[PDB]
Amino acid sequence: SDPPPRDWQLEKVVELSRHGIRPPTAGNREAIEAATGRPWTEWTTHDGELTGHGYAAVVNKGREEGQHYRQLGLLQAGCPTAESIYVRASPLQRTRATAQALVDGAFPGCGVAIHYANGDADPLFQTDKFAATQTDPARQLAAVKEKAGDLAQRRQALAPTIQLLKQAVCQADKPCPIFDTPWRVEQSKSGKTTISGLSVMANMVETLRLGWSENLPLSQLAWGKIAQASQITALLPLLTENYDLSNDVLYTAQKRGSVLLNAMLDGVKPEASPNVRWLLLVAHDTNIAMVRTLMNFSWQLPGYSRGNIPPGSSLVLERWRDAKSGERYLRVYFQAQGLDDLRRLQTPDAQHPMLRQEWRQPGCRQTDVGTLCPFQAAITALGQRIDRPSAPAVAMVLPK
Amino acid sequence: DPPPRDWQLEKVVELSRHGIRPPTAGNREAIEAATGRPWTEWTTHDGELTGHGYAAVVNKGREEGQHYRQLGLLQAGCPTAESIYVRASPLQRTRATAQALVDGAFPGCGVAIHYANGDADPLFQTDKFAATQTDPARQLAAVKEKAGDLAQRRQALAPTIQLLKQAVCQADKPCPIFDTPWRVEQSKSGKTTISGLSVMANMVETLRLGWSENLPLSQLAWGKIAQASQITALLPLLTENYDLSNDVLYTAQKRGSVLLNAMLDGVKPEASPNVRWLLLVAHDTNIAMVRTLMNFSWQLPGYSRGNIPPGSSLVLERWRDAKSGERYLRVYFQAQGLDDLRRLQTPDAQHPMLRQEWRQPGCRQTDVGTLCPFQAAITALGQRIDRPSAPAVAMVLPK
Amino acid sequence: SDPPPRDWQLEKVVELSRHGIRPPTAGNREAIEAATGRPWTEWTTHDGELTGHGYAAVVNKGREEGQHYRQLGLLQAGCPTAESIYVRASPLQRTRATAQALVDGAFPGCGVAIHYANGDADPLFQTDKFAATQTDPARQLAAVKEKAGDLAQRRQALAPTIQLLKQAVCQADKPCPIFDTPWRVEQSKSGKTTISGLSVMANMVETLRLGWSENLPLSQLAWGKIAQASQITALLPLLTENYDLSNDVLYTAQKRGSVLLNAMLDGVKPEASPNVRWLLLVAHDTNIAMVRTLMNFSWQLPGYSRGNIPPGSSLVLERWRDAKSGERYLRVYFQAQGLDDLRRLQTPDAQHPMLRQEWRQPGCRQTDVGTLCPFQAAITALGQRIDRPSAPAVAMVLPK
Amino acid sequence: DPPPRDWQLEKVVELSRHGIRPPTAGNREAIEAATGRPWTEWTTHDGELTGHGYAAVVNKGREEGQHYRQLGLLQAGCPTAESIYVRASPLQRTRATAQALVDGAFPGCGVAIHYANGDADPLFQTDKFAATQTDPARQLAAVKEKAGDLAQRRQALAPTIQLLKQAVCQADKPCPIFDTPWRVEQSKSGKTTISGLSVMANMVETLRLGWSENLPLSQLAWGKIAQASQITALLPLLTENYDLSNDVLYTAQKRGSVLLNAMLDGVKPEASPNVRWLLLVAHDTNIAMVRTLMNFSWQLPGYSRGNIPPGSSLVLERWRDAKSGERYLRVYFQAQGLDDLRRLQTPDAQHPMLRQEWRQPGCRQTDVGTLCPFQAAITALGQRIDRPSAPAVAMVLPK
Ligand SMILES: [Mg+2]
Ligand code: NA
Ligand code: NA
Ligand code: NA
Ligand code: NA
Ligand code: NA
Repeated sequence: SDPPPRDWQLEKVVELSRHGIRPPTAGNREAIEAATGRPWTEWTTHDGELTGHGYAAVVNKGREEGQHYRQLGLLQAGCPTAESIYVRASPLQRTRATAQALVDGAFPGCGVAIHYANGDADPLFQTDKFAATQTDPARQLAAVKEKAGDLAQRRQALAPTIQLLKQAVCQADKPCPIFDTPWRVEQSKSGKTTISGLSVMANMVETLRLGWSENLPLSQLAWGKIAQASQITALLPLLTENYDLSNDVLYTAQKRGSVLLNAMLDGVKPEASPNVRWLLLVAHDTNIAMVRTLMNFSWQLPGYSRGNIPPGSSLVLERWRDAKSGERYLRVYFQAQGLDDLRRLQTPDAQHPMLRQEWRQPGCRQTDVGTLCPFQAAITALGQRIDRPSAPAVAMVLPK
Repeated sequence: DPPPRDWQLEKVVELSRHGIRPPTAGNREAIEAATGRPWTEWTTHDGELTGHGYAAVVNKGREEGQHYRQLGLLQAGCPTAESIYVRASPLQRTRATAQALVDGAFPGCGVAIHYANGDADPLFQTDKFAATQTDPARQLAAVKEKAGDLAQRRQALAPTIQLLKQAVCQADKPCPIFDTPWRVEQSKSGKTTISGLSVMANMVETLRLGWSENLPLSQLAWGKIAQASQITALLPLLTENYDLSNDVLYTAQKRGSVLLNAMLDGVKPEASPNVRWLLLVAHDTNIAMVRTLMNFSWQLPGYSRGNIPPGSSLVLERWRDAKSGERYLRVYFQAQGLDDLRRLQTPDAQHPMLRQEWRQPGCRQTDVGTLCPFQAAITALGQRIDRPSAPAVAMVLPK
Repeated sequence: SDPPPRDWQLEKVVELSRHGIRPPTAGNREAIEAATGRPWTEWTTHDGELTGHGYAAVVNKGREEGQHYRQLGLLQAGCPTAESIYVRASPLQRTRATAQALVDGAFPGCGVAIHYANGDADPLFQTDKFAATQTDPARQLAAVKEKAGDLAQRRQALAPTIQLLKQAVCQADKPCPIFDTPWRVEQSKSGKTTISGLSVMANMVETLRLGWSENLPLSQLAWGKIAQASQITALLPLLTENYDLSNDVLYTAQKRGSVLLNAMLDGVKPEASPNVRWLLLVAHDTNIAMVRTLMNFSWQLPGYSRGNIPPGSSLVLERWRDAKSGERYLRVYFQAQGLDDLRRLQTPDAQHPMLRQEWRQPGCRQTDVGTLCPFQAAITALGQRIDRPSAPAVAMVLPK
Repeated sequence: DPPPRDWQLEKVVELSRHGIRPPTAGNREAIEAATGRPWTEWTTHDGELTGHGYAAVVNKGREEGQHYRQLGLLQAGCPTAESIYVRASPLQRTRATAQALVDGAFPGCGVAIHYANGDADPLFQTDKFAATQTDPARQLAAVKEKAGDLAQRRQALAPTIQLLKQAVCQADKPCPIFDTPWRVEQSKSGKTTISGLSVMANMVETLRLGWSENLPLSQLAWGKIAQASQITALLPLLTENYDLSNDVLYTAQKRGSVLLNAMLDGVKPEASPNVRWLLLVAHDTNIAMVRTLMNFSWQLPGYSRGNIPPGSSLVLERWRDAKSGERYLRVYFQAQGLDDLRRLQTPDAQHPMLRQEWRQPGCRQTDVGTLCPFQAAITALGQRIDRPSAPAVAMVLPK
């Protein structure tokens, strides 16, 4: 490495990470097995929990990240103190274990603890469980229908991708129910709004992507039908489509993601509590999608479709200072590993770097540390779509 | 006086312990009763392979794959059916460890592992098969005979017991286990244990595993243990318990002969399956019985005599000198150190695996390690095998 | 450690180190053996070369120093580049080997090279070998006599210390010539000005101090007569006195030290060549004494007399920046290890820290990183006594 | 089946190599002639102990002192006349290494070392004493007999020779040594060498020492060598040369018997001097002859068979079980790894010394290592000693 930058100084990191690789959730399994009329692989990890390979991949990212932040002088050599980091994970096993993996890698052998809510609902993450942040089913129905438009036309436009999925998952000369169902907007008794057909197809594509990333034997991924990363990439358009029509619907993102984006923007400002160098939040792709929608931030990384959120990927806000003037800037980016890098447990070292895309707007400047945006203007732009009634203050430090 | 050599590695037979787990459900009940307090609940289910445990096993498997490619045992790239066969005990923790090993050794290659359909593999769960079960009266006598004066044994380990008590007992509260005399105990199903000692051994294994896991110190032993040397100081209790259980010769003969026999058969030419690397993944109890039958033990840095760390393994290597055509066996045990496990250090050139080799007269020092004339080595290693307890198994399972 | 400072940023280090522990020089030995009428211990190291124990002690300081500068974010993690450091050593073996020891410690296993002049004279260090920087014997005679004043009175005032030295080094009922010689100003045929009696006594005290620091057996240090560090400390007043009347004479320091102080002050300024994070110069106590005299900087560290310069000790200038404004400051200090720490090869970790004294003047402020002085005013004050004709520009990067 | 034990370490006898040196003057002449080019001039005089070498030895001695205090062999604080006696070969490099060891082991204690007044110590410079010199005709025959077909030996090491040539030869220039057939050569004073091989061995030792020294890569092998594995790959040439010189049994018997005899006598009770630790500091040639008489060799991570790194040592430990009163011998060789030396890594719990133990039938694994019944061990270790070449020496020198 070259010596660390002096003219630019990193002050604060706020990071929102997805959990690492998991098998399908119990609900996902029910759906995909019904959709294809056959059982899918049972993994060595319990459905919905972080797999060992998932933990290992997250450690690899955390290790390179900790080295990077020591190199830049944000963190101390050796083990951290309370001033170094605060980790808040969604209370699910998969997110707690992912949070452990990140600090396990970033601070080798340091026994760094994580924090999570006592109950099974954290108001930053399980926003459908709190009055201020719940959607109204009637509004969500309208919103999804408005964005979806002609669903027959969307289904026809995805026909080639649907065909690739069918080839991978359907048994020769057997019923494959899901490919016969027309795409329509449906609501559950709890008022969750999904698209018939597409939503379960999206569950299938995520499961295949996760199985690829896991390094499952090919015989156990899609019955030997998928053998290269490009074949996963070709399926991802269905997942993007489902996201466009669920988590990335503005109404839904405003109701269910405003509290988290608000917490993140406040967290990157000076005078944040807790007073730490790195605030690390670990949650779900749902949360990341809603936040990036409110940010109006879109990405497309090599080997992935638009907006894809891989396991152990993260959205980062960094506050930087021009040391020649004290003027503050924000850097905003999304990072992930590629499909084969995850499968191979490749460390994201200098030669196989993380995939990354930075947000920008007029007035941002390209520096040796990344794209830096005047701080207040960046905060204002990123926060425009926040629904204030849906963004109550949350104490970041869990009482614990 | 070594002759001209052209060393070629022909076959590896490896018996690995599973990686790091939290206490088993049974362990937890015993240790929580023994100390009168709850112990940390890990993010991994009791008895399963932890994420950190998986990561540490990947690291070992990655360097091992590189090594055996460098030696020409394994071809470049992904393996074939002739490269490797992996058989794991059917428990989640052993299945998951088997996966981690080939995940590291053959990056991104989707290498499968194999395990029994039921809850019992006749190589590993040997107490579930008549031919390989101990007789209760014979086992009781063997354990009594080896234990001798247990009051003296307990008094001899007093400093170690005190260190354990300091770590796990609450000030000004009862701590039941430390008040129990050590006595032989035998269950209705025939399992012989030592009262006091055996539960203390469970406690020490739990603390060693929690250290190796990189648990926060507050959740390891309530902040009382902060360095690896404090774990090392407790391990004599684990060695003592092993001496009086898995390492009792009679027990090892009944419950371990089938596995050692299978390993010695696997390392000979014409083995089924025909693979360059036979990888077996099981439990410390299995390794302990096997090494006892071999009359082989070890002492590695930071560990007590015969300690079997998570992800450690016993290895048999068959070597040929391509010039003379003579064949040799190399036998060793390998593990990572305490801090290396805690830190997820990959075992590279600067941080090598800890290793000790077996030898007997006739063995020679070579550029590839201690190599022993093959026939004499297999014969010597099999001398303690109890023939009626060694039925031949099919190594390749159904699928 | 706590996280590195953000409001204060270290930009540049310029360091002038003494060589590490050596046996007496060949000249020293001749003098001290004549002075006491007996042979002194022959060390395992050649006279005047860096001892192995000396190298080890210097490595210990370099190792903690490299860790410190990575912690503060001046240096990169891992091995350095050309931008990290430039090391220029006096061409003597003792100074080359000391320079190697410092980077050996600071950058473990990195094979960092050092630089030194092809000949046996470097114009920053062997200043008596270059026309612009040589003293005139007639002026030096006047200068030493002026400062020395009544030498009989100085000798009488040091009588208790002289007695302690006699006790350590003189044989019972044998001639010890040096203690009979009156103190007078003398000049050699080359025009070097020394004080008779005192100068050789100072040679003796340095040799004893170095033998203590070396961990020589007590039987080989002063024939068993010195057994604790306090006994070395008690002798050091003679060394301070000799320094006051040689290297610390203003005239001499101006002629022979201006070129080096000038190079050092220019080196800590922005726009210095070479463009490096750390300029490390390795030379002799003579050079350090002249420089601190020109700086008007005096120190007294625990266990040492005023101005003492221990083996492997150094004078440091650091340029710091207030990251809230870009305003620049200078920190100036002298550092060493204590006598027992050197003898024991103690690493100067957090629990046995380097002994240090900082320079200051009105306007300096105490910060969490040390005493910081407004940069231009500090440069001006430190440079007041430079004799400009004696301070020619020197290319810092050796052609080489 | 171990009995109750209370292990007490009673005596250590240690034979250490000197630490890192540059090439000797003689080495430099040979290697510069062999490659037709000047080699780096170090800041240390040819053949002397380097500053880095001193520092690395201090590190080892520091951890060793701590260890032997922890075991109760050495009292707390500074030693007494009964704690240690240090005898070094009279060369600067060995005297300086002896100092470094006690400098580390007993911080700030002014511990003295001892050496012969002349240029020859009868334990170490054995060729300078009639009883312990080889006969020229017998030595020539022994070396010829072991060497056999040297053309085959040279052809067998061709890949290694090529790696050396790539590191040290200038492109498009003559490199004399690589064009010489390997032949037995005997000087007028009786010294037997192998043409080609012996100078290549000098080159490999120089490169290994330069690596260990932390020389800039540009000054090591003109930038051609950048990692430890490249040094490891060259070491077979050093092993080959040792096999045909210091490790020839006849040679070792004549020139090594006096030293092994003194070591075995020193490790027995009632030794003179009465000290807890007898420390001898000499040369790789001495260690090689001693281990050959012991029929003991090793292979440590990153090193070829029997390699003797700078600051490495052979150790004999006499242990007593305080319960039974039985006595045991433990025998091992220890060294630091290549990167550890280069980096001046202290050998702490996380970076332990590399070690291999000797054993024979009857030895047992214990909590303090491989321990061998004392009388049987000393007898077995002394079996190859040539009695006429083993006069008794006074261990304590005049001063
Ligand atoms: Mg290390
Ligand atoms: Na840093
Ligand atoms: Na689209
Ligand atoms: Na659990
Ligand atoms: Na004075
Ligand atoms: Na030299």
